Amino acid sequence: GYVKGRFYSGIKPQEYYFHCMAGREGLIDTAVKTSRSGYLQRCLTKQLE
DNA sequence: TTCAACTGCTTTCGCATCCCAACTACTTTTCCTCACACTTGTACTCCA
Repeated sequence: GYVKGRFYSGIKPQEYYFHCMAGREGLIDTAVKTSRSGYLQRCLTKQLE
């Protein structure tokens, strides 16, 4: 998966497929990120009100 | 001096049995159109 191609000249189909793998690894991490810090701040602000 | 159930909490707006009907039947509603049995003379002779 070492892409020697550049976006100016376009990338080959093998290295097009690996670059779609790196494009989905960030989008799946947002998909596991539903509700994280909304209840941490509520617990602090109720005591420290 | 510990095991095991009862325990409230993850966000931030807005999105998002009874009834009905089918078709074919049979029937009622009545009103209209005539016949079927009875009877006295008259006719054709009947017996006097």
